[PDB]
Amino acid sequence: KKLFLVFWWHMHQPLYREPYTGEYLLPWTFFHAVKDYYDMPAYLKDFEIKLNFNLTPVLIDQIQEYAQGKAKDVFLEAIRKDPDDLEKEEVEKLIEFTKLNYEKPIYRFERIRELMNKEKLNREELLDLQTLNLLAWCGRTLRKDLKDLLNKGRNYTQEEKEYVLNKYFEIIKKTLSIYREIKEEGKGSVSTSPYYHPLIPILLNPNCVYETTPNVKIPDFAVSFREDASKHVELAKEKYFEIFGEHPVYMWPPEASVSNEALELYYEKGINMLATDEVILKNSVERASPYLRYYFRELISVFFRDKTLSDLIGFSYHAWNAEDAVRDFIGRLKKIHESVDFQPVVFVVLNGENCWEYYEENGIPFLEKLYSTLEKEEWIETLTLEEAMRKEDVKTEVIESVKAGTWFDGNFLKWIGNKEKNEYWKILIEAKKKAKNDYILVAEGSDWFWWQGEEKAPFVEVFDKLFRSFVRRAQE
Ligand SMILES: OC[C@H]1O[C@H](O[C@H]2[C@H](O)[C@@H](O)[C@@H](O[C@H]3[C@H](O)[C@@H](O)[C@@H](OC[C@H]4O[C@H](O[C@H]5[C@H](O)[C@@H](O)[C@@H](O)O[C@@H]5CO)[C@H](O)[C@@H](O)[C@@H]4O)O[C@@H]3CO)O[C@@H]2CO)[C@H](O)[C@@H](O)[C@@H]1O
Repeated sequence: KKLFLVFWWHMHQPLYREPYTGEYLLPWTFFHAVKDYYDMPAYLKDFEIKLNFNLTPVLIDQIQEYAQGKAKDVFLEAIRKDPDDLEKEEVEKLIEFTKLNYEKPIYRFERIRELMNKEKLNREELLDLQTLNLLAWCGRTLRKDLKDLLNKGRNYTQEEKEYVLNKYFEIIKKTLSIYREIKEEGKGSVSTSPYYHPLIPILLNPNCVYETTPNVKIPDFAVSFREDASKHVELAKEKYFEIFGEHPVYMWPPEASVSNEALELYYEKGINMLATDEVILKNSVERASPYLRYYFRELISVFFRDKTLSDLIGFSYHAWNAEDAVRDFIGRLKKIHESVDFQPVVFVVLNGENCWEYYEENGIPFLEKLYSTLEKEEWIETLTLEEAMRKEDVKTEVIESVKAGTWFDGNFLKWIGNKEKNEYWKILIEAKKKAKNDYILVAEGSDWFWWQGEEKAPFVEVFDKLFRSFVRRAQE
């Protein structure tokens, strides 16, 4: 009797490319490409397990632009320059970026602490600040190759910084090829999402928010977004086909977001399986075991992720010693294995790039220990999405209706339903009436609404500038 374990690592960035200048206004796609997007599939070269990945089309576009040398990334330009050529504004931006990342374990360099404690920085100090900001985002592969430069910790020269940059761009240029390779070798399945990561259930039917939050106020949806919902899915299928040569049959719904209407749309678009969150199952049925394959109206297969396990990795284990965290995770799988007489399917689904910056050494000791341990436990079989979809010796159940929601508490409150988020929707609704190009689709991405109307939010003004620039461009 096996336990079937399915990892599905979701990779996404909103479009940081300002449409009028072409400038990438934040470096997050670059930094997660060099830290996570190559290295997460690359674990499959060293560990004999299956791991699955979701890549959004808008992320793929940006990886392609960086790989082609075409991305004009304003923060990265300030890193590359000789410090003697740095603008006053660029020095301020380098300092602020460091301050915002300062407490993350991947920034634990003694030299960064000294530099931040200085009033004015000379050329040699700025070179270290530039290069250490680069090296903080070093991924597993290059932590081996650049080991000696990493152990320097200070006193970096322009030549050394340029060397690091060249190795980083080499990783980016190989990234889409590693996803093709692990897919063709059967080491994992690759899925995609509707193109700009929108909330499909809201685009199809804004009133579905009232299934979980009846007291919420929403704007007047005086225009239909239903055909845009279809476009996001269709364009995503075409982009995936561009990269991999086949149409996708698995999709990750952005924010785990499903509704009866959304599931019908994914079925109509030829999607054979998706996953969503355990809270949706709990809201939709009484007997909510997430260890079964579900069939929605015999049209599409649905798995519900194990929320506990997914959130342990995504939010809890950064605060743990790595061996203890692996012991805890394996112990939880053992208890699931002992708790049922059938073979349970255990979906672990979360973002593949967001939690690691908070782990010691970018979570590399944790993942290496976790993957090494899993590959030797003969009662665990990790599966591709294709294998999870086909497995005959699992329990199944038919489901006829779901209550619409997301993996955020089963509801949509992170993107709609307060004064400030509703103004964004009102802006989008009015722009849609006058839209003349697909930049309206860019503005439908979930990220813009995530950041709106939130205190904290690092670089909130940049996301607001991007959203409103896409809204403006869509009407020209
Ligand atoms: O400067 C701002 C900000 O920018 C950059 O962050 C990027 C991310 O790197 C990028 O991935 C993208 O983030 C979006 C995710 O792609 C999207 O999936 C969603 O992820 C949020 C988390 O969702 C789940 O967590 C849920 C819990 O499970 C549940 O308990 C409850 O807590 O709710 C959570 C959902 O809200 C996944 O489990 C978890 O792993 C995900 O992390 O939304 C993201 C935001 O739209 O885009 C952002 C920028 O928009 C930069 O990389 C980051 O450090 C920086 O602060």
